[PDB]
Amino acid sequence: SRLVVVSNRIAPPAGGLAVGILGALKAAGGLWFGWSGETGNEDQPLKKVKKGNITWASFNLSEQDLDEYYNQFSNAVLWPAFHYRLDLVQFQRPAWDGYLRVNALLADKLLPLLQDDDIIWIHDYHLLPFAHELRKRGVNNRIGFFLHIPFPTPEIFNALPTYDTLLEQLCDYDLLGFQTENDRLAFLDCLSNLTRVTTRSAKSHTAWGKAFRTEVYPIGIEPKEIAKQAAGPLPPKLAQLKAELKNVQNIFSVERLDYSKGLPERFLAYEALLEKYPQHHGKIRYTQIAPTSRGDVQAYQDIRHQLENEAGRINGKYGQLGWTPLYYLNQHFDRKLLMKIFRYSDVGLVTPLRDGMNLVAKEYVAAQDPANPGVLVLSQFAGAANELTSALIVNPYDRDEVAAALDRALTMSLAERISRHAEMLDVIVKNDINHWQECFISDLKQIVPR
Amino acid sequence: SRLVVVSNRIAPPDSAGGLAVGILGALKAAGGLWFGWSGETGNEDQPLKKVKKGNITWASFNLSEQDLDEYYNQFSNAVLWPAFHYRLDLVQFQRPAWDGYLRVNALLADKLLPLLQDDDIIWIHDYHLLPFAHELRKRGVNNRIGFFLHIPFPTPEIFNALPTYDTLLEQLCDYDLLGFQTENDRLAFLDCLSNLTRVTTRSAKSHTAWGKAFRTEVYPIGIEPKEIAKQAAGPLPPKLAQLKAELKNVQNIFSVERLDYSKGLPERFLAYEALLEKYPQHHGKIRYTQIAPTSRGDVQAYQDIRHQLENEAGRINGKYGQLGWTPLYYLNQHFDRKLLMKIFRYSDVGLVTPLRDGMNLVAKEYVAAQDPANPGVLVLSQFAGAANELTSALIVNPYDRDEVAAALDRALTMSLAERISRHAEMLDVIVKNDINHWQECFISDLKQIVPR
Ligand SMILES: O=c1ccn([C@@H]2O[C@H](COP(=O)(O)OP(=O)(O)O[C@H]3O[C@H](CO)[C@@H](O)[C@H](O)[C@H]3F)[C@@H](O)[C@H]2O)c(=O)[nH]1
Ligand SMILES: O=c1ccn([C@@H]2O[C@H](COP(=O)(O)OP(=O)(O)O[C@H]3O[C@H](CO)[C@@H](O)[C@H](O)[C@H]3F)[C@@H](O)[C@H]2O)c(=O)[nH]1
Repeated sequence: SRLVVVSNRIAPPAGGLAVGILGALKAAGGLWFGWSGETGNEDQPLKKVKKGNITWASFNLSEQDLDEYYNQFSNAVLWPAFHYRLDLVQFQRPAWDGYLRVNALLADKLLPLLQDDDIIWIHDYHLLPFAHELRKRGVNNRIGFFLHIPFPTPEIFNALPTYDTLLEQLCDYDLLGFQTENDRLAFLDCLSNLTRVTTRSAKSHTAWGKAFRTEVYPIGIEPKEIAKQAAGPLPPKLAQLKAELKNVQNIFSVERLDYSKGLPERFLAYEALLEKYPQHHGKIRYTQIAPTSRGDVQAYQDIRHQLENEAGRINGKYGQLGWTPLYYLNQHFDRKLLMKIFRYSDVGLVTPLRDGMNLVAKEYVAAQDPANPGVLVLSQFAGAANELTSALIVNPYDRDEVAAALDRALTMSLAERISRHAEMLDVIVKNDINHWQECFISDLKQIVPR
Repeated sequence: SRLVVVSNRIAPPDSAGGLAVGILGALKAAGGLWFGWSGETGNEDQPLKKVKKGNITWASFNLSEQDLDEYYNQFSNAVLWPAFHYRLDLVQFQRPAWDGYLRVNALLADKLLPLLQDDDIIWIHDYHLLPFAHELRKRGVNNRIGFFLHIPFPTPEIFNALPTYDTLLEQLCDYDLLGFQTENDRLAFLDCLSNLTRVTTRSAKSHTAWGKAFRTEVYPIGIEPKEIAKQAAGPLPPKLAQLKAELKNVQNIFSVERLDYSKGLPERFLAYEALLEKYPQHHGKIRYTQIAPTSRGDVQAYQDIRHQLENEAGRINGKYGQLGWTPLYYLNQHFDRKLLMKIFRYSDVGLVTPLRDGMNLVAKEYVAAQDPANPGVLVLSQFAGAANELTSALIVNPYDRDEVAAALDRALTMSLAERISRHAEMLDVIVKNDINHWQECFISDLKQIVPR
C-alpha cells in the first residue's frame, strides 16, 4: 500500500536521506510532500511532477510563516534545545503560534492528497505537531515519525515553555523512530515525567490512552555509491596537490558551519597537537571545509567570525614561510568531490558537541581505499559513535585527548588502520540506507491502525 | 668630541637593526657612551649595567612596573604614538600617565648625569624623551644636545589636541638641534610652535622661541646598502633554499613590519582581496606573505588591530583559498633582519603601504636587497616618509584599495627593463643618502652649535 513521505525540504528531479526516502517510495509507490523554499506567493496550486511510481508535490510559505516557523521556532528554539543549548533558545510566543499555524497549513494541503489505505512517514523536528493535526482532520492512518536530531533528557527538554503540548502531540504518531537508544529513552523519560506511561513489549506504550510504539533506526549510507564516487579520477588540481603532499598527511573535516559541530573546539584541538607534538610540524595539515548554514542568525554568524579569527591566530603562531598548518575554507564543495577528498585524506576529524548521527563519519569510512584507509577520530557525542566502535572515540571537551587521538591516527600502522576501517565498514554495510528505510516501513506496516 | 647617545633601548654587541648601525658608526668615530633602558622590569635598585669595548661603553638600567606602565605603555605608546600618527581617537590621556612620563625622564637624567663630561656631545632619540633636554638643563648641563624624532610630527590641528602640547613645545626648545625625518615634520613642529608663541627664524632653520636658540633640520634615516646587498646575496638556510626552488612558478608579494595600526595592515589585506577579486588570472600563481611580529601587546589598541588582522587573514583565505592554494600567509613572528634581506631578494614584489610612517626602513631595505640584474618591485604608500625619496617606486594611496590592487598587478607583470630602471633609480637615491651619511650629518651639525 502507498507511502506518503513528508519532509520540510525535498529534492525533485543526491544525499543520504533522499536516497532512503526514494527507496521506500520505489518499493511501495507513493508521493513526497514538502516545501520548495523561496517564499513570495503562497496562494497558488501545488507544484506537482511525476516519475511513475512516485509524485513530488511542493508548496510555498509567506515570509511571516517562514520567519516564525522555520527561522524562529525550528532553528532557534527546537534546534538549540535539542542539541543541549538552552542558552541559545530564543522563545517568543508569536513564533510558537506560527509553528502550529504552519503545521496546520501543511496538514490542510496534505489531507486531499491522502487515501485511506496509505502509510504516512513524517520527518524531523519541524513537524512534531503534524500527526496531531492529521488526527484532528480525521486521518486514522499508520503515521510514523523519525527524528533526525537528538532528543534531549528531561532536565533540558522540560525547559521549553511548551514541552507538555509537544509531548502530547507526539503521542498521536503510531510509530516514533529515533537515531539512538538514548534518544528513544530520553523521549520516554520526558513522557514519564509529565504523565503515566504503560509499557509491555520493550517498545509498545500508552499515554493518555493514546497507543504508540518506539524504536531505534540509525540512519545510514549507500556504501557502494560512496566507494564509486570516491574512487573516480581526481580533477587535475587535486591530482597536483596529492603528488605535492607525498610526505604531508592530511586531516580533514567537513560540515555545515553550526554551533553543534564544535568547530572552534576542534581548532583548539589542532592547536594542542601542534603545541605538544612538534614532531609533526611541516608534515601534517588540517583542512576544515565549512560552508555557511543559516547565516541569517546571530549564533551562526558568531561562530563563522570566531573561526576566521582562530584560523588566522593559529596559522600566525605555528605557520612558516613554506607551511600553513590550517586550511579553512568557507565554501561549498560537491558531494562527489568530497568523497574523493575523504579517500585521499589520512585522518577524518568528526568531533561535534552533539549530533543526531553524523553521516560524514559514515561517509568518511565508506570512501576509504580499504587497502590503505584513513583513520576516523570521532566524538562520543555523535550518534554514529554507538556503531562506529572502532573509530578513535574522543571527548571534544578535552582538547588534549583529541590531540592525542590525532597523534595516534597519524602514526597508526597499516595493519591497525585496515582492522579498524574494515570493522566500521562492515557495520555501515550491514545497516545501510536501504536497510534503514526497510526496517522503518516494515515496522510501520505491522501496526494495526486505529 | 665624545658622543653620548640616549635611546629607550640600546644594543650591546651580542642582530643589528637599522638605527643601531647608525649610532654605532657615530660612537665608533667619536668614542663615547650609549645609555638606555635594559628592556627589563624589576630590580631598579641595583647599579647601572656597564660594558665596554675599545672606544665605547654601553649602560642600562631597569624600570619599575609602575614606571613602565605610565611612561612607556601609557604616555609614550597610548598618547604620543597614536597622536603623532594622526590617531586622536586612540589617545588615552590621563594625568598620572603624564606625571609618570616626566618622572621617568627626570630619573634617566639623574642616572645619566654622573657619567657626563664637559665636552660631550649628546644625541637623544625619539618621542619617549621629548622632555630630556629640559631635565638636563635644569641639572646644569650646558653641553650641545641634539634630538632626532624617528616618527612624524603632526600638524597643529592634531598636535594641539594633546592636553600637554604646550609643555611639550616648551621643553623641545631646550635642545640645541632638532632633527626630523621629512621637511613636513620639521615644518609641522615649527607651525605648532608659532601658534603657541612668537618664533624668530633666520635662513629657514635657525630659531629663537622664548629667548631660547635652536636649529631644525631634516635627516631622512637610511640603510647600509653594501651590508644589505652582502646579507641579501648570501645563501638561504637549507629549508628556505628548498622553498625558493619549489616556488619557481609562484610570484611572491612580501611585507614585513611590526603589527602596528600605523602600518595599515587590514587595509593592505583588503587591497590583496581586491587583487584576487578583480584580477583572477593571478589565482594559484601568486602568494602574499605578511610578517608581523607583535609589538606593544600590553596596549589595548595594539591587541585590537592584531585581532582585526587575524580575522581578515582567516576571512580572505576562507573565501579565495583552494585545497592546494593559500593566497595569504600571515606570520605573527619575528624574523632575523639578515634572513629578511635574503627573502626580499627572492621576492618579486615588496608591499610597504603604511597609513603614516616617519620613514620606513623596510622600503629602503627592500630595494637595496634586490639583485640589480633581476630586481623586484616596490609598491609604496605616499604616506611613508620614504616616498619623498623613493619616487620611482609604484606610489599608492592605501585609502583606495583598488589603486593598491592595480599597482600590485602592475608590479607582478612589469618587464625586466622597467624593473631595472625603477630599481636603479631608487638604489642610487639610497646609496647617496645612506645611514653613514645620516649620522655624519647629524653629528657634524651638532658639533657646530656653540654651547650655552
Ligand atoms: O559542503 C558540504 C558540506 C556537507 N555536505 C554533505 O552534507 C551532509 C552532512 O550530513 P551530516 O549527517 O554529517 O550532518 P548534518 O548536516 O547536521 O544533518 C542533520 O541530519 C542528518 C540525517 O539524519 C544527521 O546525521 C545529523 O546528525 C543532523 F544534524 C553529508 O552528506 C555531507 O557530505 C556536502 O555535501 N557538502
Ligand atoms: O620581524 C621583523 C620585523 C621587522 N624587522 C626590522 O625592523 C625594522 C623596521 O623598521 P621600520 O623603519 O620599517 O619601521 P619601524 O618599526 O616603525 O620603526 C620606527 O623608526 C624608524 C627609524 O627612524 C622609522 O623608519 C619608522 O617610520 C619608525 F616608525 C626594519 O629594519 C626591519 O627589517 C626585523 O628585523 N624583523
